[PDB]
Amino acid sequence: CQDVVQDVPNVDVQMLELYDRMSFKDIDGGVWKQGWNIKYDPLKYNAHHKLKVFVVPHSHNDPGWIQTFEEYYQHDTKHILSNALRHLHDNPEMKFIWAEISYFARFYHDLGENKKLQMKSIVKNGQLEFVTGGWVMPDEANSHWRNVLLQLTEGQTWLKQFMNVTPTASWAIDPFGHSPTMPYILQKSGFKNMLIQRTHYSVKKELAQQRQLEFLWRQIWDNKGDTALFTHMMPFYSYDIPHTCGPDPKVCCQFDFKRMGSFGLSCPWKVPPRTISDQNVAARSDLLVDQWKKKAELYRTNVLLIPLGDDFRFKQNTEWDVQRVNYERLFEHINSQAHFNVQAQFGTLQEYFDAVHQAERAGQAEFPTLSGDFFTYADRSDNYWSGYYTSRPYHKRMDRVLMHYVRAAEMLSAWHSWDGMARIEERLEQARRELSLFQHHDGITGTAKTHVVVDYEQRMQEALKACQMVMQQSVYRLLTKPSIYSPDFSFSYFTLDDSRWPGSGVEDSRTTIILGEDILPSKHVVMHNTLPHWREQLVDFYVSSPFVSVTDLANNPVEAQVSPVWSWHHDTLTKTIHPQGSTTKYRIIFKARVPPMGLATYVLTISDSKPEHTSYASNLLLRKNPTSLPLGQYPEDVKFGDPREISLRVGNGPTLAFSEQGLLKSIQLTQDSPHVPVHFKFLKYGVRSHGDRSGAYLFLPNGPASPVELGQPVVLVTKGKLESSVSVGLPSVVHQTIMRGGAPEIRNLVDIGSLDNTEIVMRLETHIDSGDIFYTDLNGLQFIKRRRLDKLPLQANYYPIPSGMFIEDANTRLTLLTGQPLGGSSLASGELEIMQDRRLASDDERGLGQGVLDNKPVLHIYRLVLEKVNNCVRPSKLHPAGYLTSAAHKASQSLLDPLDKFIFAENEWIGAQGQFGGDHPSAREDLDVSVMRRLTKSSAKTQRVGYVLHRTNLMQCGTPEEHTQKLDVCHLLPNVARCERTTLTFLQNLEHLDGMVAPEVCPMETAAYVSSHS
Ligand SMILES: [O-]S([O-])([O-])O[C@@H](CO)[C@H](O)C[S@+]1C[C@@H](O)[C@H](O)[C@H]1CO
Ligand SMILES: *[C@@H]1O[C@H](CO)[C@@H](O)[C@H](O)[C@H]1NC(C)=O
Ligand SMILES: [Zn+2]
Repeated sequence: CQDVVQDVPNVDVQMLELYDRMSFKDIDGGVWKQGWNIKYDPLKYNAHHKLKVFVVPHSHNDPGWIQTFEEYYQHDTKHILSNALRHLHDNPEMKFIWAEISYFARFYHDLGENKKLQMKSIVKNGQLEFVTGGWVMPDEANSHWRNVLLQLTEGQTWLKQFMNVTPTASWAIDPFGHSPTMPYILQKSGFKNMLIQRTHYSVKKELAQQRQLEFLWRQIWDNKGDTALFTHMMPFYSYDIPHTCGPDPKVCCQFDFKRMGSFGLSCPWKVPPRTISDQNVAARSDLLVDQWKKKAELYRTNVLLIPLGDDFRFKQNTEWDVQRVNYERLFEHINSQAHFNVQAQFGTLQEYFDAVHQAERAGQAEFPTLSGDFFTYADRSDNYWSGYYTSRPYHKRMDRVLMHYVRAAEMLSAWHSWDGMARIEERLEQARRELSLFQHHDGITGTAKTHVVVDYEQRMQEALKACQMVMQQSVYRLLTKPSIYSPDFSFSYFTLDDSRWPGSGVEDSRTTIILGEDILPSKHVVMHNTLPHWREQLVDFYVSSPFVSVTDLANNPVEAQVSPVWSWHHDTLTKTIHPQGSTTKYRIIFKARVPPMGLATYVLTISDSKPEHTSYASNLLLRKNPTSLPLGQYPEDVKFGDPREISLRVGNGPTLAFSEQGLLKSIQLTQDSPHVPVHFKFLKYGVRSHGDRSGAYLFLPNGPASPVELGQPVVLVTKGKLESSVSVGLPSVVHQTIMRGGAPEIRNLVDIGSLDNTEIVMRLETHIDSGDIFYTDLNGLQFIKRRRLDKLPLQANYYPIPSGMFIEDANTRLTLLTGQPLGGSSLASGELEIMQDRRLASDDERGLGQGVLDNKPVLHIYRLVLEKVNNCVRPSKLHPAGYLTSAAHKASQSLLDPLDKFIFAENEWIGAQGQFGGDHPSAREDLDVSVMRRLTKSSAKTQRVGYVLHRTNLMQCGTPEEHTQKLDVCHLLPNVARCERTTLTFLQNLEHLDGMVAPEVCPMETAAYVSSHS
């Protein structure tokens, strides 16, 4: 295994180092506004060395943006695909590339058999070529790598089954900045090449000057280069025709033949295209070839890529004709005029890359190596696209909830083969496709119109219901004696209980377990643990009495804590935000211990008085002018006091101190240690009153944030043996710090209300001497070093926080893990900050045509880990990566993949068993079974199950290793007949494994395996 910590890779271009050296000046470059006047030597190409030009027709089809997926399909995409089929069928030399398989599958399934056969023929013959082949072209900033892989697999599995092709070239022309997680996944999925477009204009200028727009993109920790993927970065401001033929858009616009008038389009540079004729073709070719030769100067081979397309293009038959015929007249002239020394033709993306590599193998070019990312993007001036790291945060959080539900449903149902009548494959395909759709770069990014966001939300709600159905049917089968198991596949044997989604204060969605002497004495509950190691976690349920005790199925008592159910209300009469307690529902909390990838059953029983093994939390309301808070049968009366500082400690965990406003002020790790200053603060950013306005995409603050005025907020303190917490009702946020014995959990119920042109940020202030360095993750896969640059504006220093961020000095680190992707930064030494929500009245001029005024309450979740790191073996000062500690990684897993909780719905569960998975190996803590998916339906004689195994890399800080068993996923199911290592999409077998054993993977590596069973 390569060492991912101690060896700094030697690359030609390292983006953090490049950023430190670049000046980012926004100077007027002439017709190429963000470049320079390109010069070329006419003698470079000649009879023996021609410029080969591939014009690649394309149509960018967003799966929802300004219209829903179905609206665009009916109004635009079905016509584009129908006319592409007709035009390509009738014109053998014409080509076209297609990226979004969600639309292609929606079209293909509605085609009659004759047309399906025609479509297969134009794909098999190379006229229509799929690029990437994912369900969507995903966002790369907020998306979790697991979902990037899910959507890639959904599209490529469809293509392999119906079109018999698997793309090896990727096309990503629209995500708003680019992540190295893409080449990581693509290279492990059989890809050989990829293309990107939206990178900072200063980066395009810098790389173009050095002819470094094509590079071998490797991961930041990869010393050897085995992760490298050839990448082509486009050079110009857009993927539209005016910015793809060459440097001067006023010229290139004249070669978009859809802009002459009858189509409702024109050239903003005020010179229109003119139909090519024998009388103007020589002058028109002179102009076009000059643009091509200038673009070719920015690259190293004699093969040039000229994309020809835009949003929802190639819709009308007349458009296909006007583009094709005019370009064919130009090719016939150009290719017959020896003085140009050019051979131009329509081509596909793969044809371009194959020709580039032929040139490379002939020794005509060598390419530079590069590591790093391409965030934060700016397309012009100071317009940095860091707003979408937070926009529509409710749906960003929903993404992570559904991510976990899809994994748990696929894993729980994989253990058995299911009859078709159970509809398991049907529900899982629906859930995978809705979650995959939301990965679109106008989905999770929060950049779609309001009614489109509603459509994505409704699709994800249906997907969550599908996952619940599959999970509860699977639990009933896994934990019932087989000769008693009697399923009705439409029945709800269990209901899921989720304490953090939608969340208290967001939706009253949780069911209360109703117990009573005259109705039902007890109730079975079951926890599922999707992670491959034994895990304990506190779990809570609502119950109708405070006198409840817990037992396991061997009837052993389990220690439990009962607390009240508190709900916060913005009281419009008293004008205060304060909590109300229930006098008939209570929370019972206990530690569940669950096997690796397994299940554990417990029983909740009512008694007429306080049970021996259940304790009750005390509650203290700190506020001036208190009023009583009765809690029914709850045995401890609520206490009151004026606001004051308070300190709490659960178990042997840290001691946390809080200000009189209910906000953390310090953390003391052990009995003797210092109370380390760590303070939470909420602030607000505004919008500029002149100049460019923030919107869904852009963050354009009117200066540093201002503190939210807190008034004298009401603070609720709950102190229990198993769980304690401090909650405070602040303007727009009920902020809660929860302690269970380790790093605290933070929950914010964020309701920005009607505060227009406001972005609410949560900041942590410490005295850690971090300087200008901080770390943020990329897609939940890796942590990258960031350097705050005071030569760039505030919004350029914001980065995506898809799952966590940290600051550190020689001795101390503070890590904030998140349960949802949000934007954040470290704007000063010792600080971390993360945006909670943003409400913006204005459109930001990127085509959305609206502000962001559809905010709704969202419950954000976090874990806050303060640690000593002076003993940790960390990368050297020049290494571009960082790595979590064991505690921080476990805290992130507690947010993203918590235990699932199931409540038995009927009165009696006949044949119930106490546990499933007790014999499953408990793997080392850095290893995860990211995906477990049965790949065959029940009629297949040879069943196949796919696994994606990922090992992260955790710092070595002095804790002895201990235990753990080797995990061989190929032997998790019985009767294994074969084990194969495959691409990550499961579509190609790469290695037949000796002894049917699937080896574990190295740190930072991900592998896929398929076991076959007879
Ligand atoms: O013409 S528009 O639609 O206003 O904007 C463009 C060219 O002007 C963009 O390239 C359309 S892209 C399409 C959509 O996926 C992105 O949200 C948009 C960000 O701007
Ligand atoms: C699928 O494509 C392969 C080549 O990639 C070809 O040999 C095969 O016949 C095609 N159809 C089948 C058999 O699946
Ligand atoms: Zn797009």
